[PDB]
Amino acid sequence: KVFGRCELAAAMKRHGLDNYRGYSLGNWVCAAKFESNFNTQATNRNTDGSTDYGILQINSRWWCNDGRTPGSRNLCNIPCSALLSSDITASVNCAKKIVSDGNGMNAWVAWRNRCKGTDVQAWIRGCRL
Ligand SMILES: [Cl-]
Ligand SMILES: [Cl-]
Ligand code: NA
Ligand code: NA
Repeated sequence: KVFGRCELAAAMKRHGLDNYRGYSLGNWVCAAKFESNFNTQATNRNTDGSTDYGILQINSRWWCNDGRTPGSRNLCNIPCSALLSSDITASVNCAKKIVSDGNGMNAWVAWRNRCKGTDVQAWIRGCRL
């Protein structure tokens, strides 16, 4: 599924991401825009052989099992394919674990380079939340 900006904001809000670990909603929307262009089916392969999955581009080196990333962990305890669902629950629940791991949203390189230090509230302006 390709979400609209406000539709995604609402879904993330219902799933408890608004101010989760002090990151306001616009941060999560901004990260999703630049990671996946709001497409839940996005995948991208990394040089190390790991793959990033879903709206928030969660990596198979640490967080999910795809059966093809040798020596990897599965800290969210989920198949990576679950991250591609139109239902964002699994992505959101895993993202809460990642953002809690010490580095905050800096775990998402697109957030650090494209969102951090910008007016992120612009990403939810106009939305009915
Ligand atoms: Cl694997
Ligand atoms: Cl980037
Ligand atoms: Na994801
Ligand atoms: Na893995």
